[PDB]
Order: sequence, then structure tokens, then C-alpha cells
Amino acid sequence: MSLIKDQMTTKLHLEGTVNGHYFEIEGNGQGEPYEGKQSMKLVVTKGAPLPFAYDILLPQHSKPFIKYPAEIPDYYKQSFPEGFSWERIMKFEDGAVCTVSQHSSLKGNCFVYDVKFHGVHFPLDGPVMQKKTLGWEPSTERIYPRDGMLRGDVPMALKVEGGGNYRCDFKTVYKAKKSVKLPENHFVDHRIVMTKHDKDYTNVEQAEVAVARNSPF
Amino acid sequence: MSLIKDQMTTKLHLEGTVNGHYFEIEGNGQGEPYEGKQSMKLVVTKGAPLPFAYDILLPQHSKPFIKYPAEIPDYYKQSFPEGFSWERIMKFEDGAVCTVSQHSSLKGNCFVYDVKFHGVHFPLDGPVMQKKTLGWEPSTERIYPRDGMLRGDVPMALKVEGGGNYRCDFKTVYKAKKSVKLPENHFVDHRIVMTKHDKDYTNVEQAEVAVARNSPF
Amino acid sequence: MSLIKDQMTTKLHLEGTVNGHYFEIEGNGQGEPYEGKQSMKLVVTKGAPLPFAYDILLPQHSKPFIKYPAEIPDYYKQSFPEGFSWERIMKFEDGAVCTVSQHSSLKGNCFVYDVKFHGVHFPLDGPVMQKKTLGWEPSTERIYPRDGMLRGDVPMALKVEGGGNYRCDFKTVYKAKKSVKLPENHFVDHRIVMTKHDKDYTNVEQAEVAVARNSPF
Amino acid sequence: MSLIKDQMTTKLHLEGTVNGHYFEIEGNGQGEPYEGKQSMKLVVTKGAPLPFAYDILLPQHSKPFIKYPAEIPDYYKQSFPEGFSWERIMKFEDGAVCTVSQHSSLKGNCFVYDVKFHGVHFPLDGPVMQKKTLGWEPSTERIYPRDGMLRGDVPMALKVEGGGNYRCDFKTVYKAKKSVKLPENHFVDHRIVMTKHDKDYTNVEQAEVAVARNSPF
Repeated sequence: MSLIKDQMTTKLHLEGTVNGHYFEIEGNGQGEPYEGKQSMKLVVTKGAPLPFAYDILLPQHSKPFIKYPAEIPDYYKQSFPEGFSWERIMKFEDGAVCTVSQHSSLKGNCFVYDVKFHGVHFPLDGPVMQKKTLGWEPSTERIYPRDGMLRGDVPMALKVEGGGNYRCDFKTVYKAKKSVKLPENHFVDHRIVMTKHDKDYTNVEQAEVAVARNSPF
Repeated sequence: MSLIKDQMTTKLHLEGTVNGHYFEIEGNGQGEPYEGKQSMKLVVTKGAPLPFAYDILLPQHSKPFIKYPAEIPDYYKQSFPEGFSWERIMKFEDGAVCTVSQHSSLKGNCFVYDVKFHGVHFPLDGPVMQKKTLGWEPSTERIYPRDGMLRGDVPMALKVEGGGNYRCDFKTVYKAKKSVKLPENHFVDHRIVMTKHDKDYTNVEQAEVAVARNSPF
Repeated sequence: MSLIKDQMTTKLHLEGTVNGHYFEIEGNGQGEPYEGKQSMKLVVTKGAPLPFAYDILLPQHSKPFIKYPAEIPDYYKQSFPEGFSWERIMKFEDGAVCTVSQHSSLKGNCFVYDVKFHGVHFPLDGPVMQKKTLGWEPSTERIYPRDGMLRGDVPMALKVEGGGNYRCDFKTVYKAKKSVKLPENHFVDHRIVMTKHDKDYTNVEQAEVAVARNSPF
Repeated sequence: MSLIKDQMTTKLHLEGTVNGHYFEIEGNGQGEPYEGKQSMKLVVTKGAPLPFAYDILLPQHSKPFIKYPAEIPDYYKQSFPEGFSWERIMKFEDGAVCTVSQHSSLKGNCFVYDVKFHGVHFPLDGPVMQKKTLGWEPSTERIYPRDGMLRGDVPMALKVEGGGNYRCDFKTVYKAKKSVKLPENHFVDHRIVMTKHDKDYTNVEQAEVAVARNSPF
């Protein structure tokens, strides 16, 4: 049994291959699950320095930290202690594709994250391989039940040098390891920021605010 | 020169072909452009009764009726009197595709809409050809400048009999016929409802509320 | 009843809208249905001069003219006299989409073609709107039965100025108006050429060779 | 320096995650590079028994074994001894996506393959998770130069129980580690067969024939 506390930690291990380059990342974070706020500090422990834009990894580093109104079932918080998995397809407008798969567990007051990240077909002259990205725009994700699990659809946008953007469609499927009450269609408004980085992004800190809601009308 | 009034009318002509079936629709509507509210009454004048779910047409029937905060440039309202065009790709999760193209002009206090609608690859046993849809869910559309024009990305969801949904990605490009001040990235929260229909949807009434905003945080 | 002759004519009417520009094309052609060879002469009768690359239209101008080995059922030839319809999605690598829908009938020794063509999201600086295309490469289309009808999948490539290419995925569905014997999986090797054009492509002649086959091993 | 011999061996290591399930495969094979023929024997060494259709892995297990006519440059054979990498996107018609990335080297007369495979969004009731596949159909892949590298586009089809198929678009990019002469547009006709398997596919043998060609006309 689990009663998620108003303060919880995170621990993350990510294995990635992007444009054939292997890397590993170790994360340690903290947040306020009921407030929809969290931060994480990350270290590239294998494959540094990364030859691609670190920004593509930010949204792969924590679904228990969404502020859910009492009226919308909280699929993520209800899954504990057994937890859940998620899988994501990232379709960039220049033909690049990432696939992501993730397991979320709970050890004491620490959520434990195990991530696989695979990125292919990044154009060598593109914003990702040329490291010309400048963080994600805020987003609104549609969350809805399907096939006894939960899906999330969000059109994402990376800021790029020159002041334009670079679009990526996220399709995510979230799977509880135990029976939980499914919500109805709703939305999550997100904002993810890289708060600090060293020169080659081997050391990064990032934060997210995420709040669930119904349509305003 | 144009000063859009707090009450304006709409007039629409749509030509469509879906799964090889030709049809035409005539619309007459009204709304409050600065309040983000409008309604329209439609008549299928050629190709009735429609052999497919009328719901796929609802979002092709009016961008001047978005409530824009003073702080976000209103691309649509600024385009008048010359107006704008839009083009949309609708990618359904069962492989069906619609393409839409539209011209918007202004005659007196009446916006005039001229629509081309093309739908292909609807599965014969699918919710659209089997008329098992039950209206659109609310949505949040990302609006952002690109290539001197405006784009909108929104993951849409049709309710279907049995209580599931049926997803459609909209990609829209909006093109002013004259120079206008482009906004920055923002969002439009939408809700579109079919308020009334006769038995075979030859006579439909529909309404939309649409409000532009920045991220809440 | 129909016995397709070793020489047959074609007559075509196409209505199109590309990047919001309306046009109509009238075609008259001829070929050798059992030899897989045909030609057609086309006139842009409305919307001339076309503001986009004519090449995108070539493959929308004739499935009875495929050389079918006796061992593979000929879905197209068997459909006559009632004929068939087809619908196509064209996904270009720069995000442009065309939808195509078509009816094929037979009047005497003349196949009669009625086409709807809709093209959206062509980038204004792209090879199509900048008329920098230099014809299609040859192709191999996979033909296979599904849902009591016939599908064709072919990765197409347009030659572009500078000597590169520009890819387009075709997904086609072919629907006989009467019961016919479905083939098994097979291939059609194609080559389509624009044999002549005037300066603004208002007058075009084109030819196709198409031969059905099994895998060579 | 390398002179590829008329008989060569293969050795392969693959790491995979499909629907969150980790596995590893070890391969040993042999073929006739100039004849376009090869075979491989595989062992699932971690993650056995696989909970998904083994068929999705067959085309990730060898580009030096294509019969190239003298008139078409052989990008793969020319890359040795330094070799090449490839990256693939597999888009299934039911929304599942695999990403694949690969390094090919040469040690003595043995090609050495190092593969990463990531599969997400396989529907739990789909042919892959329900192990209802019955091998790949033959295919024709378009091979063409882009961005100083080589691309391959092929619409693939998996046979499924009941006698239908299940389509997957492959987009592959091939990157030589050294300067080589690029070919022009051409085709590769393929046939891949699983020649033997034990009950849970922990032990598999497979073979491929692949021949490059120009258009027949």
C-alpha cells in the first residue's frame, strides 16, 4: 500500500541511442505530487559529450507530479505501489522519429524510472544534430482512456535559433500494472524548462509544472 | 477598411467528395466575434442523404469568432477586409484522410466562406461510414507562426457508440491575403456542438466557443 | 458485357484544387490494354496557367492498361463493363498531402475517367510551387487484396532541379462496382513519362508502361 | 583493404525492447555476397520466450549480400573494410512503430552486426502481440542517394492467420563510414523466409535472396 506524500523524490536511469550514438543518463529529482511541480538533476554518465540537442530528452525524465482536480481520476497516483509503464512515439516534422519506453516503480518515498530512448533519421544539418534548439514551448496534452489503458496526444514545439519552431507530435500510452479507475477525456497543461546546463550538457537541471483540467467551457 | 462589429453574420458554401460521393452544403450563421461564440444552420443541397457521419464536417464550417486577449495579435480579425485562406489535413487513426481548403472574405457585416472537402480511405465498417459518431470532444489547438503565415496543430477526438473515441490529428495553415502582425505561440481552447439535426442530417445546426490564451503558467 | 479489345481509347475529366487554386483538365488518350501501354493528351481548360508542378497530376490520368500475366487475376479488366473507383493518398516528404478519388466506366471502346484532386500544404518555396520537378522515377507498386477490394502501396520519387529527388508515398484503394476474382499479392512495375508540354503546361502529353508480375524468386 | 570473397560469414548481436520487454539475440550466418543469398541461425539469449511475433525481427538480421549488376554501384560492398551504419523506421498500419539502428563492420571474412531494436504501441489484441503472423511477403525496395548517403523505401506486408496481410512501411538510411561512389535510383527485389523455428522461437533460422536492378523498361 501507498499514500503518496506532499513531497517525494525521483531516481532515473536512461539508456539511449540517437543517430547510432549510445549514452546513459542518471537522474535524481524531487517534487510536490499534488501541486504538479517537480525538478530533476541529470548527469550523462556514458556517451558524453552528447552530439545532439539535449532538449529531445527533457520530456522523457514523471507522471505522478500532475496536479489532478478531485473530480478527475488520477491514473498515475492510483497505480502505486505497483506503478505503471509508458511508451511514446515522437514524430518530428523533418522525418526524425524517437521511440521511448519507460517503467515507473516506487521504493519508499522515491519514484524509480527506467527509460529506453531510440532516435533515428535526424538530418545531419537539422536543429537536433546541429544543437540549435532553445527549449520546448508550453503544451496542452489530451488524456483519454482506450483499450483499458490511458493515452496522451500532444503537439509539441521546440524553439530553434533564428526564433522559429520545430514541431514534434507525441503519442503516449500509459499502462497501470494494477486495476485503477480510468478518467474521462481531459487535458494536461504543461511547461518544461531546462533551468541550468554546463557547456556540453553533461550536467543538466530541468523542471516541469503540469496541471490536469476539463475544458474551460 | 473593416471594423468587425460585436455581431456579424456568416454565409458558407461547401463542395465535398467523401468515399467518391459528391455533396454540397449551404450555411447561414451568426456570432459575436469578440466573445468567441457563433452558430450556423446548414442544408445539404446536393448529395443528400449523406452516406457518412456528418460530424467530420463540423470543424470545416470560422476563425474570426475567437475571443483574443488584447495581448495576443488576432491574425484572423486583422486580415479583413481582404480576408484569408486556410488548408487542413485531417489524419484519422484508422488511415482515413481528409483534405480541406477554404477562402474567407467579408461582404458588409457577413463573412463569406468557400470550402472544398475531400475524404478518402474511410473503412466501410468504420465509425464514419457506419454513422456511429456522437460529436467531437473539446480540444486545445496550438497556434504558432511559420513561413510568414500561421499554423494550428490540434489532436481531435470523435465520440463513438459504445462510449470510446476515434482520434484525428488536424494540421491547419492559415494565410492572410494582406500583411498583418503575427502572434507568438499560443493556444485556442475549442468546444464544437451539433445543437440539432433532422433524421438524415440534411438539416443541421452547430455552435462553437473558442478562446485564445497563453499557457496558464 | 465487355470484351476489352487490344486497342481502346480513354476520355478523362479532372477537377482539382491545389493550394486553393481551382483548375479543370480534359484528357483524350489511347492504348493497348493487354500490352500495358497507353498515352494521353491533356488540356488545362480552367485555371490555366497552373501555378504548381504539373508532374503531381501525371499518375492521376488508367488501370485497365496493365499487362497482366494469365496466372494473376486482372482486377481492373474483370470489373468491366460496370467498372471501378479508386482513392489515393499522396504523402510528400515535406508534409504536402494530395487526396485523389476517381470513377472509371466504359462507353463503347472508350474508358471514361472522372477525377477529383485536392492538394494542400505545398510549401511556397518547395519544388511543387516553385515548378522545379523533372518527372517521376520508375516505381514498383505492391498490389494486394484487403476488405474485399484491392490496395496498392508504392514509394514514388519526383526528380528535382539540382539532380536530387522528392519522395511521395502513394496509398491507393481500388473498388470494383461488381464481383470479380481477387488476385493474391503481386507487383506492378511502372514508368510514367511526360512526352511533350508547352511552356506553361496547358498542353501536356504523357505515356505509361505498367506490367504486373510475381516476385522473381 | 578488403576484397569481399564469394563466401563470407556473419555474426550478429541484437538488443531489443518491444512493448517494454527486454531481449537479446545472437546470430551466426553465412552467404554468397555476389549471388545475393544468405542464411542466419539465431538464439534468443536474454528475454526468452519472446512475447511477440518473431517475424518483426527477420529484416533486422545484412546488406553486403545483394547481387548488384556491374552497372549499378554497390554502396554496401564498397564501404568495406570500415563498413556502414543503417537506421530504420517501421510504421505498421495499426499505429505500432519500431526504430532500428545498426553498425556493420568486417573482421576477417566475417561481417559483424550490432543492432538496437525498439518497438512501441503494438496493440495487445494485434497480430504481433497475439503471434498471428505467418512471415513476410516478397518486396521491392527503392534505393536512391540523398544527403551524401543512401536511402531505401519499401512497403512491406506480413501474412496473418485467416489469410490477410498486415502492412509496414520501411524507411531506411544507409551511411558508409568512408567515401564511396553513390549509385543512382534503383530497386532491390527481396524475399526473406524463416526456414525453421522451435516452439517459442528461441531458435530460428532464416534466409534472404536480394537482387538489385534498374526498371525493366
